[PDB]
Amino acid sequence: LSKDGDLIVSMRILGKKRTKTWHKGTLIAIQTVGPGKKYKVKFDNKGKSLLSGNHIAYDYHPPADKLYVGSRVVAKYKDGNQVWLYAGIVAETPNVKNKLRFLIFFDDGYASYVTQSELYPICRPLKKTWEDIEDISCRDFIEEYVTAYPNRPMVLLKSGQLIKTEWEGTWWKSRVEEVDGSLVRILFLDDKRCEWIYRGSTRLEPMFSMKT
Ligand SMILES: C=CCn1c(N[C@@H]2C[C@H](c3ccc(OCc4ccccc4)cc3)CN(C)C2)nc2cc[nH]c2c1=O
Repeated sequence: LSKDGDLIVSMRILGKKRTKTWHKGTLIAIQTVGPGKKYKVKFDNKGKSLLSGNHIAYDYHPPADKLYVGSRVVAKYKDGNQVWLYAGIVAETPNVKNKLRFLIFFDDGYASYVTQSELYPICRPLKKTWEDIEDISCRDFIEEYVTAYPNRPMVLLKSGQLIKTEWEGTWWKSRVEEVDGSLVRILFLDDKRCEWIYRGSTRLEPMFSMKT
């Protein structure tokens, strides 16, 4: 093949690497294989990979208003001063309470708000968009969140409040530092990490009680 719909050899594309981060590259081949197609990408760092349609993204931000809770996307994370692209799911479309940003649940647990300009859309997502999440606890969470929506039990926390927050199987004295839309910044008080957590997460002691 040389076309699959709007996918046409030589164009620019994002591809997913074995490290789970995505990188710009050029689509250099399209080959029917099996019931589907596979998509050969030559990355800018000279490398190459043969990716299924759900592991390439288009080099252009989605028209908001085509995006929705469930939408499969790729988004920027800001590792200190590094910047990585990581695949995720849209948990909130923009509105007043979240200061008109998108809440992205990443494939790997984490959550953060972003903007139309920090989002790339995945080319051929599964129908049930979460079925390609490799981590199971996240595949099930996202399934239940998207299906239930607009039901979203969260706890309300105020800046200053003290709570227990789970971390590697143990519950840590911690403190709430800041709240932003559907996320809170917890400070674990023994070892001094901060962490953003979705306020409906069960790592939060209140939410863990509410939910048993
Ligand atoms: C404050 C944020 C830290 N953080 C994070 N970060 C992760 C970082 C993840 C990542 C990013 C870049 C990577 O590639 C580097 C590289 C790897 C191998 C070879 C070569 C290069 C690899 C992994 C991406 N997801 C989005 C967030 N996840 C969670 C979850 C609960 N809590 C937190 C938290 O606190």
